[PDB]
Amino acid sequence: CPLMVKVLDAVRGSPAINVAVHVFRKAATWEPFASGKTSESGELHGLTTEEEFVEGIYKVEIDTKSYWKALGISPFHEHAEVVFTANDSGPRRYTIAALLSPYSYSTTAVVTN
Amino acid sequence: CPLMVKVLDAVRGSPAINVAVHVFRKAATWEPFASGKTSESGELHGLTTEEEFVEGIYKVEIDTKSYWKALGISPFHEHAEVVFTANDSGPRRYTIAALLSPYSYSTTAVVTN
Amino acid sequence: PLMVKVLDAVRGSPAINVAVHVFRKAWEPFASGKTSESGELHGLTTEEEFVEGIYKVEIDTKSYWKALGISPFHEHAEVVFTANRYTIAALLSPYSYSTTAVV
Amino acid sequence: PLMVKVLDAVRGSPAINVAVHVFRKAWEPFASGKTSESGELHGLTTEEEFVEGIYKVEIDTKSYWKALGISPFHEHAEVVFTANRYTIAALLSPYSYSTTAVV
Ligand SMILES: O=C(O)c1ccc(-c2ccccc2)cc1
Ligand SMILES: O=C(O)c1ccc(-c2ccccc2)cc1
Ligand SMILES: [Ca+2]
Ligand SMILES: [Ca+2]
Repeated sequence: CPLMVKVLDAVRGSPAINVAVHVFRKAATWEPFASGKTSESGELHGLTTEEEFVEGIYKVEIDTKSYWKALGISPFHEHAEVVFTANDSGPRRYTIAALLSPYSYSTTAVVTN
Repeated sequence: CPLMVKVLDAVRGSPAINVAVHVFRKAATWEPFASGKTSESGELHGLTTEEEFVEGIYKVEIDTKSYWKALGISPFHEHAEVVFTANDSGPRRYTIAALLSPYSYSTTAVVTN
Repeated sequence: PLMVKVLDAVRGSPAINVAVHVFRKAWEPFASGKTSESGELHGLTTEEEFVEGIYKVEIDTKSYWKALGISPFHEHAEVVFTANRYTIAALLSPYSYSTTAVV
Repeated sequence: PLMVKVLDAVRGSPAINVAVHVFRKAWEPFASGKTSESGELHGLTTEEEFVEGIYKVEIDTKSYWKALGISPFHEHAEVVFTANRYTIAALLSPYSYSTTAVV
C-alpha cells in the first residue's frame, strides 16, 4: 503493497539505487513506522502491509545526503521529506515518486482505490 | 523495449491515462518515428524495436493539451516536448518520465546498458 | 540572506498569502512570514542571525489549496538543507511539489 | 511582457549566458537573447509584438552543460504554450528539466 516509493537521479540519468527511505507516523512527535532501501530499479516495495498501514499523518524521508555524498556529489538538501495524511476516507494505495538533484527535488503522489 | 515513456498527473494524483505520445526523428525536418497512448498505469511500452531505433535526434511530444481539455482543465502548454540524441555511442534503453501540471511540466530520463 | 518564493502550477500564478516557517536545528523556530502578491517572502532574517547550520523551510501548502477549494495531497512542502544569499523556491500542484535553492 | 529565467539544479545557481530562442507559430523566429548573471533574460519583446498565439521557448541547455564539462541528455529545454506578463522559468539538471509559467 500500500505504500511504494520510487526514486530517480537527475544527475546520472538512472534510478537512485540503494537510497535509504524512512517512514514515520505522527504520534499522539514522529514515531518510526517503516524503512527500507531502494532497489536496482529505484523502487522500494514491501515497506508495510495493509494491516499495519493505518490512518495518520505520514512522513517519508529520503536520505539524499548519504546518496550524493557516496557518489562524490555535494548535496544541498539533507533529505527529501514528503508529509501527507493517509487513508482518512478509507484505505488507499500510495506511490511516492521523487526526482533528485543536488539543489532541487521534485515529488509527486499517485493514489489508487 | 528500448524507448519507454511514463506520465503522471500532478492535479489528480494519478497516472496520466490515454495521453497521446508522438516520437519524431530528425531527418537529413522532423520525420514521424512512432506513436502511442499511455496505458492505465501511465506507461507506454512497445513504441519501437531495437531494429528500428537507430542513432539520431529524437523528439518525444506528449499531447498535454488534449489530455487537460478532456478532463475539463485549462492547459497552458500545447504539448511537452523532450528532444535528445540517442544511441550515439551505442545502443541504449531510454525511459522518458514526465510529470504534468496545467502550467508546468517536469521530465527526466533514465538511460541503461 | 534568505528569500522564499512560491508558485502555483495549476493556475500559473504566484501563490499569495502562504504561510512559511523556517526552523534551525538545535527544530528551533527561526523565521516566518506570509507570501506577498508576487509569491515572495522577503525580510525573513538578517545576516547576523543566519548562521551556518541545518535549516527546514516548511510551506503551508495545505492551507493554500484548501482556500482555493482544491483538495491537496501534502500537509506542507517541507524543505531541509545545510547552509554552508539563498532563494528557496517551491512550485506547487495538488499532488506534487518541486523545490530548489539558488545560492 | 515575456521574461525567461533559467536555474541550475546541480550547482544551485542561476544559469548564466544561456541562449534562449522564442518562436511563434505562423515556427517563425520571434525573439531571442542570452541569460544574464542573474539567470534572467529581459527585453525579449514588446507588448506591441507579443500577440496571442502559440509560442515555443527553446533554451540551449546542451551548450550550457557542455561549457561546464558535464555531459547532458537533452538538446534543449523546449517549451510550447498558447498565450491568451509571462515569466517562463526552467530548472536544469543534466538528465532532467522542469519548466513553469507564471502569468
Ligand atoms: O516510475 C515512475 O512511475 C515515475 C517516477 C518518477 C517520476 C517523476 C518525474 C518528474 C518529476 C518527479 C517524478 C515519474 C514517474
Ligand atoms: O521566478 C523564479 O524566480 C522561479 C521560478 C520557478 C522556479 C522553479 C521551481 C521549481 C521548478 C521549476 C521552476 C524557481 C524560481
Ligand atoms: Ca478518517
Ligand atoms: Ca555515433
